[PDB]
Amino acid sequence: MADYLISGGTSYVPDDGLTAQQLFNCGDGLTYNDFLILPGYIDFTADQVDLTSALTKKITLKTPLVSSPMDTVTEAGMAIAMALTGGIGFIHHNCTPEFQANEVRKVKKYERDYPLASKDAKKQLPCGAAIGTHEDDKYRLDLLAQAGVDVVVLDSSQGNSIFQINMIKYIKDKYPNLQVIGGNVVTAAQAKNLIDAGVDALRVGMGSGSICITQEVLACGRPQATAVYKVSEYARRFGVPVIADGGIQNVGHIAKALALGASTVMMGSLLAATTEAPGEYFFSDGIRLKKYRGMGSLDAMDKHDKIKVAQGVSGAVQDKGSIHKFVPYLIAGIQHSCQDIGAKSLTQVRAMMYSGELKFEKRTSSAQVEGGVHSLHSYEKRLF
Amino acid sequence: MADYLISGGTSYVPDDGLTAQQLFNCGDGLTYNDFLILPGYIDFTADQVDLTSALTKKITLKTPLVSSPMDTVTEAGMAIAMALTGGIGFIHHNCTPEFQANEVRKVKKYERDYPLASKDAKKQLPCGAAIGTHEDDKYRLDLLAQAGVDVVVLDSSQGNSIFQINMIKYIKDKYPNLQVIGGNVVTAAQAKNLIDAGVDALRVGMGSGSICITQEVLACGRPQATAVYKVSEYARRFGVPVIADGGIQNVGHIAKALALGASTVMMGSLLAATTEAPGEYFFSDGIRLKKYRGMGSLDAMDKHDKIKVAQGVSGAVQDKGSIHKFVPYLIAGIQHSCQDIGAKSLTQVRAMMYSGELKFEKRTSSAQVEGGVHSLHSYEKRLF
Amino acid sequence: MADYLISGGTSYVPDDGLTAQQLFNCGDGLTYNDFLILPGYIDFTADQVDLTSALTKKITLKTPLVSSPMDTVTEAGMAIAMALTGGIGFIHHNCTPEFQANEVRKVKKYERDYPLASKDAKKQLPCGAAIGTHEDDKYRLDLLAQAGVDVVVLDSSQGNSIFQINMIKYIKDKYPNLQVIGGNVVTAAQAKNLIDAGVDALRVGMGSGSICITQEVLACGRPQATAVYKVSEYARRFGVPVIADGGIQNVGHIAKALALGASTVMMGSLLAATTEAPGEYFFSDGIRLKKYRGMGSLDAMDKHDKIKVAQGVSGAVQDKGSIHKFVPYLIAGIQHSCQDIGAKSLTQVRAMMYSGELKFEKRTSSAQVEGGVHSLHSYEKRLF
Amino acid sequence: MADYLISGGTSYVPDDGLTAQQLFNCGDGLTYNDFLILPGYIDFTADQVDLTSALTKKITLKTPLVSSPMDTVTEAGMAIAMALTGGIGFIHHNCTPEFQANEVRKVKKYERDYPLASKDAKKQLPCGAAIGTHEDDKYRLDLLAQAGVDVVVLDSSQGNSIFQINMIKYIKDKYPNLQVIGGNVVTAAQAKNLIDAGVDALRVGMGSGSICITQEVLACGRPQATAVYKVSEYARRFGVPVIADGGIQNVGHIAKALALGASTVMMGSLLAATTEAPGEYFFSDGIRLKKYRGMGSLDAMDKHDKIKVAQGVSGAVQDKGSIHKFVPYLIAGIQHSCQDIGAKSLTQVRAMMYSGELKFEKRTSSAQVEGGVHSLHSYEKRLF
Ligand SMILES: NC(=O)c1ccc[n+]([C@@H]2O[C@H](COP(=O)([O-])OP(=O)(O)OC[C@H]3O[C@@H](n4cnc5c(N)ncnc54)[C@H](O)[C@@H]3O)[C@@H](O)[C@H]2O)c1
Ligand SMILES: NC(=O)c1ccc[n+]([C@@H]2O[C@H](COP(=O)([O-])OP(=O)(O)OC[C@H]3O[C@@H](n4cnc5c(N)ncnc54)[C@H](O)[C@@H]3O)[C@@H](O)[C@H]2O)c1
Ligand SMILES: NC(=O)c1ccc[n+]([C@@H]2O[C@H](COP(=O)([O-])OP(=O)(O)OC[C@H]3O[C@@H](n4cnc5c(N)ncnc54)[C@H](O)[C@@H]3O)[C@@H](O)[C@H]2O)c1
Ligand SMILES: NC(=O)c1ccc[n+]([C@@H]2O[C@H](COP(=O)([O-])OP(=O)(O)OC[C@H]3O[C@@H](n4cnc5c(N)ncnc54)[C@H](O)[C@@H]3O)[C@@H](O)[C@H]2O)c1
Ligand SMILES: *c1nc2c(ncn2[C@@H]2O[C@H](COP(=O)(O)O)[C@@H](O)[C@H]2O)c(=O)[nH]1
Ligand SMILES: *c1nc2c(ncn2[C@@H]2O[C@H](COP(=O)(O)O)[C@@H](O)[C@H]2O)c(=O)[nH]1
Ligand SMILES: *c1nc2c(ncn2[C@@H]2O[C@H](COP(=O)(O)O)[C@@H](O)[C@H]2O)c(=O)[nH]1
Ligand SMILES: *c1nc2c(ncn2[C@@H]2O[C@H](COP(=O)(O)O)[C@@H](O)[C@H]2O)c(=O)[nH]1
Repeated sequence: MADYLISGGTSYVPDDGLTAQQLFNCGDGLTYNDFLILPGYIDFTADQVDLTSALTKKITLKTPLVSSPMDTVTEAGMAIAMALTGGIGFIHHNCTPEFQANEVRKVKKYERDYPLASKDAKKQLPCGAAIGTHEDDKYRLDLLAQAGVDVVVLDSSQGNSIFQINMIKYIKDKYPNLQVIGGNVVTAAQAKNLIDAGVDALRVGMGSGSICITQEVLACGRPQATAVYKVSEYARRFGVPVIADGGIQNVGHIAKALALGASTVMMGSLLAATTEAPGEYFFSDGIRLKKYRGMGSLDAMDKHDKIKVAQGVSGAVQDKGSIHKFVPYLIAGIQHSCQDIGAKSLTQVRAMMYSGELKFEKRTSSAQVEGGVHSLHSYEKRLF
Repeated sequence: MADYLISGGTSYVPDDGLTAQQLFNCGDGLTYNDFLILPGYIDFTADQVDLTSALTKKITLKTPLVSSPMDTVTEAGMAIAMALTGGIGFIHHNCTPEFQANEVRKVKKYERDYPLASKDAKKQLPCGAAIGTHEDDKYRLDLLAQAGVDVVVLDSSQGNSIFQINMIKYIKDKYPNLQVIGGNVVTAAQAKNLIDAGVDALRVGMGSGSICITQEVLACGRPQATAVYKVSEYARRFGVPVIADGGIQNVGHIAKALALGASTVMMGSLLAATTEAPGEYFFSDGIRLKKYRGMGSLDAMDKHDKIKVAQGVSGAVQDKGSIHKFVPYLIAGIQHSCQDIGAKSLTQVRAMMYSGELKFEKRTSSAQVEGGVHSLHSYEKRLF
Repeated sequence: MADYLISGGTSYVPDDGLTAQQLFNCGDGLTYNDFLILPGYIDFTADQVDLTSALTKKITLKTPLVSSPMDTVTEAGMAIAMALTGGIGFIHHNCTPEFQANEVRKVKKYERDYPLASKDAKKQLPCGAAIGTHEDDKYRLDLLAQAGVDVVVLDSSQGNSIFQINMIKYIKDKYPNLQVIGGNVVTAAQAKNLIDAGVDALRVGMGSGSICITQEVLACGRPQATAVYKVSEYARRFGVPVIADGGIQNVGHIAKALALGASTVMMGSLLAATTEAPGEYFFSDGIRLKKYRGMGSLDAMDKHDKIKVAQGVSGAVQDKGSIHKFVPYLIAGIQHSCQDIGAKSLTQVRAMMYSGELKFEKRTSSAQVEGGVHSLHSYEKRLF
Repeated sequence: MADYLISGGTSYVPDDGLTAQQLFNCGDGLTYNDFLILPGYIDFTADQVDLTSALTKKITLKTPLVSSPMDTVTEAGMAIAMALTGGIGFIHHNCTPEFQANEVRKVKKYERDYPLASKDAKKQLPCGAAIGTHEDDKYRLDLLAQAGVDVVVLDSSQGNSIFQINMIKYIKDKYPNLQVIGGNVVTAAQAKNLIDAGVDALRVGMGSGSICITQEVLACGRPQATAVYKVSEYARRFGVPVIADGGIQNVGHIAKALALGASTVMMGSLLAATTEAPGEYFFSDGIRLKKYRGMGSLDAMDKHDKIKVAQGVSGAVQDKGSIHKFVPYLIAGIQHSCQDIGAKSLTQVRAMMYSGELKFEKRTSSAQVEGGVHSLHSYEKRLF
């Protein structure tokens, strides 16, 4: 009976790799490409992995994927597609309040099989919308609330402000049933103020986005993986989920963001130039392209005698096809990643991470080269 | 559903204190008085604590207490008392083989209520006996095996020898059903050789005993708490329990030895001058005393023209009363200690320790003074 | 204008010594004698130091001193004396509920000048009382509430239990206006559970008391200075004050406990054998003495067939005179200590400590010897 | 009253990121791109940020921007433009003394709206001029003093020399009212000698300039961010401001230099190929360009048989437009950066930095890639 009595089953496991706490205690400003998750023990098949995810304190999704509130990413079409694949879309506010409300209404009234489709308590697709922290945003909010919006995100580069805190309080007084997402934040100190003010989730990231130049221009921000880990670890103490926002370039980045403590992942460029994204396709040197621009680029700010300091750029992204084809690929990828690290659900991934059972490893520059494609004359990379 | 979905229950727990791995990675030669166990969460009562303990790979006891094979500690009387209170005694070999075998026979034929009493498969009290690693010990072993001994301990200060390894192999060939305890060892390197040779448990400790001067004379040994932790951590990988032997002065020391990975605790001085211990009581300045001596003292070695290098001393210990009164006090103490640290069983204490959930703290010299009785003119310390 | 413009006043200050965060990040189990506070800048006189202190979330005292709920320390006489000198006393519960309630009534109805005297909203002296976590303590609590008690302390060695959490909830439901002190705790993990359950203050300390042997017997506890710093730092986040309890031997210890984050300091032995303490004076070899005993000593437990594991001892303490003479000395000492470290109030001491402005230094053993009296043939130590 | 009494307001702030002292204690030779400033708490608008800056002990500017004394950067036109936008220009000395004095006189006699325009006590634009440390520089200094120059910079790659110290003493004897800037220095040891000799400011930087090859040729220099932090921290003790000189490529670099302790920032390439810069525009492959060269390049040294060891290169820089359009953009950028990090003035930025309230983070190579523009097919970067 010694085989059981020494340690209560709870067998010996050789200690290899670093816990997340150790990896991010080193003070290096790590981001996603700087580390790997070590593989675990596999006892099940990839199709059994559950991706149920908390968007806010009270809104639950079938998948962890959400589309960013950007005028080249999310309108009613994108919101409908993401809700049907089991996520959610946030409708941008670079438009008039009535226009934005009409987009919300199209999503709320919408209606080749969608077992994961997100619904509210009335069998309607959920829809989010963005607002600012200026005075006219109160009227915009009233119209959105009337359209039946399910959650609003307070859209700012630096959410730890008197303006955002006042707006949060105004909302939680006038609309007690509305869920509010605050941000963007990258530190626990910012997160504390926003959680004290009553947000139901946090949007995490500053300057990591593909179109962002805030770190270069204003010298302020944080490496994204560290930002996600630190804010998630703080917000977990109060039961507040975090949306990891910016710098997602592939399925591995999604999996890493979730393993570091995020509950949902927001995507910009990775959903741009899909069919459901707004704007028209164009051609340049034989490649199909669609515009994709920062909300702080001059063109986006000139969308309605003083210096305007641009914080984003305006570019183009290559065609990706349909959301209905692309999102299943991401889902299958995340499921395979969970299987490799030995977890039956995203909830269990994060539980293993906080308990120290999940292990990580740094990657030097040579290790990143080794990790990519190398030593070939030519190749084709087809993902699915 | 976020309250569950973020981390799967598995709530936030502030990080305070050191894991055992961290405490013993510091390289300080710590022993028992140098550290404390931090308190945990209490959900049950002390009388519900289960003290079931593995003595060997195949022998299980109701309590973790065993009496040392010393000619001032354990003969048939002590062995019977410890078996009745739920532990075991090891009969010493500073005597003729027929004498030792007769002691074993008295224990095996023995027979105010003993629900914890240790039994074998034939409703008989279990009994251990010590042997050396010289040639005549083979004949001594034959007699002990005929008397029906349940386990033998190979009695040496430094068990990692060709002599002990040969004796272990001889025993495991001639008596395949006999359990063998090897030792004493204080390092993983020694433990590896003995476990490879096929021992069913390890006796841990060198120079920590109350009567021992081996560290002073031969400069060889180890601080006991470190020795127990290191050897237990190695032996756990192969399912081999360890007996922590030497330097136990009180119930806190017992609890610490068990929390560091030991399965059973051996006691010398703490059981000397009990009524069941051999030898007669005497008086010296109005105090009742009984002799207690090291097996490597000159008097013990003169018990059967060359230098004899003594490794122990010969002294006297104050009267303690009956084993039947004293052992219940130790049991109640260990149960209260487990309750304070939040464990329902010794198995769960060790599981918590290896998983990092159990936390520890060092104690400076001022901290040890603060921990003891201080700032009083006089006092009486009555333990139970 | 550079003299101002470079750093906004905020002059250069050479970096010397360790912040508290650094001192307690080292992992050594430090207690009070292991460190010193470095002196600061003096701009005022000692008599201007304000000692206003928070006892609970809603009870404020003129001084930080409280008397322990022990049957050799605090009854109505001690409670009246401590309330008159600007602190508070907690009446012990090693007595019948009616007896305890009568003590509370004597304090509440009491009535050579006391500008610091503690009062409640009705110009009555405040009074605390201790209760246990067993079922009959509910009836004891009802009687105490009727007597008009202002605060109750839940009296346990290990407060992080289902029993204490249930009792706290029962109290906060039946008596919403009663302040409740939970404990004893020594870790942030324990503090989290108790703060979540709704305590208004925390009692900190396990095994540090002069009469305590818990660390020796049960191996569980913590060095007191570390315990105070860690729990205070956690409890500060939720606005919960801590009472530092046990191991206070002099004014320097009081000052250190307050600088480490405690709001009030509890005293046992240091108030025993005062005139107001219960029990009679006796003589032993020409010294005047009074009994002082742990609440977990056998005699205290035999105050009304099973092992009782003692956790305290029973001793005697030398006569100290009157509380009305002794407490002013402690007050003057604390004020001088604050002046030396450059703080106008205890609140400002703790603010400096948390901001890193207050600096500390470790003391080796030789440093502690040098710090005490040395190099003399004889001496008299008269404190005031 | 506990909410105030525990810590005196002075709320809890989660500890995230590194202080500047910690960031530069690591011994890595960091420069600007290696780190970020973490965002703080915003309570005000960007247009309220005050950029008042100390140029010397006694000269104060409305903005922290100064133009470098280089013959492709600063003559009378540039000096007038920078003084009108609230900064200052230093006229180069690669010319005859009478020529340089005539430039100074044009600035001193000069005359939209310029609310920030720098003035002296006589309502005249301030003007600086560079001199060397050779004997003929004494006569050059006499002419400059007669032209009414307000400050002189002693122009050297390595200012910690007997020549520079003698020249400083000569100046402070013959012209007690003239402000003197010494440099360039990169270490506290050099700064000590120059401050002891009586300089009123320090020019910091060696080899970081865009046109500089000193680090490659002579192996001597320092990474610029470390140089600025170290020298600023030393010079602050004596009330001496530092000008951060070299390697400024964008607004984020300016903000970082100021947050590390610099009072003003000097710019070379970033002001070259402006309209006010001397030299003519030319075309090369359809791009408008203007020459920009190091003062230690062969062409600059051949401006008046022996090896000349070049320390700079000679190149061309793309057209930037007018100083009057470009400088407002930098000003607005610096103000937004201060707002993001939560400071109402540059003085407050540095106060937060020295007090440990301002926090920083390192950036790995992957973090720098993530910080830039990525994951796009094409883009346009328009800054304002
Ligand atoms: N790193 C990022 O995540 C990031 C970075 C840059 C821009 N963006 C995006 O670009 C867009 C612009 O964001 P932004 O940060 O400029 O936010 P914003 O437009 O709300 O802020 C503009 C400026 O006005 C101030 N302001 C805000 N509310 C105010 C009020 N009520 N009264 C007075 N002043 C007020 C802000 O503090 C800020 O200085 C947003 O959509 C944002 O999401 C994101
Ligand atoms: N620290 C401790 O735990 C400790 C220390 C000293 C003594 N003791 C006790 O004192 C007693 C003395 O034991 P010991 O350690 O002296 O061991 P031991 O009496 O078996 O050995 C005595 C010496 O003889 C050698 N030897 C052993 N077997 C041999 C063989 N077959 N052929 C040739 N040489 C052989 C040993 O290696 C050793 O040098 C034991 O009861 C022991 O438990 C214990
Ligand atoms: N280090 C210290 O601070 C310290 C140490 C020892 C004793 N003491 C003092 O001595 C006295 C003894 O306190 P104690 O710690 O023994 O606590 P206690 O007397 O309340 O508990 C005795 C035992 O009964 C259990 N128990 C408590 N409430 C229960 C309930 N409702 N149902 C079932 N079981 C319950 C406890 O968990 C504990 O094991 C107290 O006055 C205490 O303050 C203090
Ligand atoms: N890293 C930089 O900041 C940097 C680097 C290289 C060049 N520069 C610039 O290029 C130009 C060249 O400057 P430099 O550093 O060559 O200094 P410099 O021209 O004054 O010195 C040239 C050499 O002559 C020596 N010298 C100087 N004064 C002397 C005296 N009175 N008597 C005898 N010898 C003397 C110097 O020590 C040096 O070895 C300057 O405008 C400088 O600002 C700057
Ligand atoms: C910086 N960041 C900006 C800007 N507009 C939006 N954003 C942020 O980027 C995210 C998208 O990043 P991708 O990497 O493309 O997925 C958005 O969600 C938002 O947080 C901007 O102008 N400057
Ligand atoms: C050193 N150690 C010795 C000797 N004889 C026995 N022992 C060891 O001491 C243990 C008992 O220690 P206590 O602290 O009294 O409980 C024994 O079990 C054995 O391991 C000796 O001569 N020298
Ligand atoms: C251990 N600790 C005990 C016991 N009774 C009370 N206490 C604790 O000691 C404190 C007093 O300590 P001093 O150092 O004398 O001031 C009490 O307040 C309580 O916390 C006991 O039996 N065992
Ligand atoms: C090295 N450094 C040189 C030389 N001439 C001037 N300088 C330095 O460079 C600064 C300008 O740097 P940018 O990065 O263009 O702004 C000047 O202010 C001066 O310190 C040289 O020949 N070699």
